[PDB]
Amino acid sequence: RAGPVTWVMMIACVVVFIAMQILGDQEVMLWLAWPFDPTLKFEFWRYFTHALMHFSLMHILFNLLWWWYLGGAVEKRLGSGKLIVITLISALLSGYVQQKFSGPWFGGLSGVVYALMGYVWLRGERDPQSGIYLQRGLIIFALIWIVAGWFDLFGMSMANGAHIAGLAVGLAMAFVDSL
Ligand SMILES: *C(=O)c1cc(N)ccc1[C@@H](*)C(=O)OC
Repeated sequence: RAGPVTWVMMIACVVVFIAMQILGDQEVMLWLAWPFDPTLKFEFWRYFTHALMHFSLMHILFNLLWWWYLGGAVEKRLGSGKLIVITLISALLSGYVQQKFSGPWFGGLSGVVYALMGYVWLRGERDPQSGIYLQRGLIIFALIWIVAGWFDLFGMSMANGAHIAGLAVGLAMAFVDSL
């Protein structure tokens, strides 16, 4: 079954998604979004918690499916702490880039997912002895996912700075780790 980190991320995203349905999207964003006013700059959770918010059923479903699979794999083969760090780094960096180009009103675990895609792949392709890799078939679907993000094929208004920054981060960490 899914490790503790894989699990708590999924439950946290579900809990937050429920709150967004009950209270509305904007209201939850007041609390969890990247700082949108200078008065909010020291509320350090916001640099990360944007990743917990999803704006539709499909948004959350596909993110959690990928997270469940890729995150679960990282945790099992490389440990909980490693998944934690990939998650914090990709969340922080993807938010930063997204914000830079589009402002603070955004959310979604997809920055982390793309990081996990790049990470699991490059790490298997450069350090097979790590005991983790992205199976041939899933490489294909990962690529399609990336293509869909890049060309805005999801039918989402959300921009896609988060997407490329996430992938770049995952690749970079795999590089460093395979050394
Ligand atoms: C994904 O979670 C996400 C998040 C943000 N902030 C911007 C874009 C995207 C793209 C996406 O949902 O790809 C699936």
